[PDB]
Amino acid sequence: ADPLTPAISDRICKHMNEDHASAIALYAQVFGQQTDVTMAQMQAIDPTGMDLVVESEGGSKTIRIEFEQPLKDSEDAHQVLIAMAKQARSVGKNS
Amino acid sequence: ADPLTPAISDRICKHMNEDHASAIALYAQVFGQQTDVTMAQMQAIDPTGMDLVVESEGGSKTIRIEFEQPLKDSEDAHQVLIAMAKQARSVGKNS
Ligand code: HEM
Repeated sequence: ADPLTPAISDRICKHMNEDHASAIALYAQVFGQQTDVTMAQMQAIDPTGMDLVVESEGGSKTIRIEFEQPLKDSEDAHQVLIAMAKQARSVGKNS
Repeated sequence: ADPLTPAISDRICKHMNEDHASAIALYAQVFGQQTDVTMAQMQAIDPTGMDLVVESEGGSKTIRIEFEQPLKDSEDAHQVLIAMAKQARSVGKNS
């Protein structure tokens, strides 16, 4: 796969924001430890983490989630976004 | 997104077979109604369905799963592959 350039990041974030916004809000809630998330957007994803813009009652906040293991290409990014969505759905059941 | 040409199909199937083989076996079990699936591969995906090659004890069999609604582009393909994986994991619990 292609390495995680800012160009590739932009395209990943664009597609997540348009077609996977529910998953991003799950990331913000479970991995970002944010309580009453209204919506969340991905601003960037890079080898070591992702930057989320998170909306709630108190307005907007930017947070960073750091990955346990650095991403080496867009396939690593795919696998982590899949795994994080599954893990967040499991955790979000119990609050 | 790009329309579902055989070229795009080839690339989707290639990536599913290399990085999502577990999901394909779930498709074969739940949507293909195949019992003791050893492994499954995607041979083609087109606007109306997907062709799976499915290995079991009795050897190899090709099956077709037809989509309720035809796919119009690669994003539709993405959404159906995601949904089918989630649905198969739910069903596969109860046998
Ligand atoms: C050849 C291209 C692609 C294929 C074949 C593909 C296939 C899949 C499959 C099978 C899943 C379900 C995984 C599972 O539940 O086991 C999935 C999930 C996902 N993919 Fe892709 N994908 C592709 C490209 C992309 C791209 C370009 C992005 C983002 C920029 C992306 C983002 C995601 C996300 C976020 C999920 C999880 C969605 C959710 O949990 O609701 N995928 N993909």
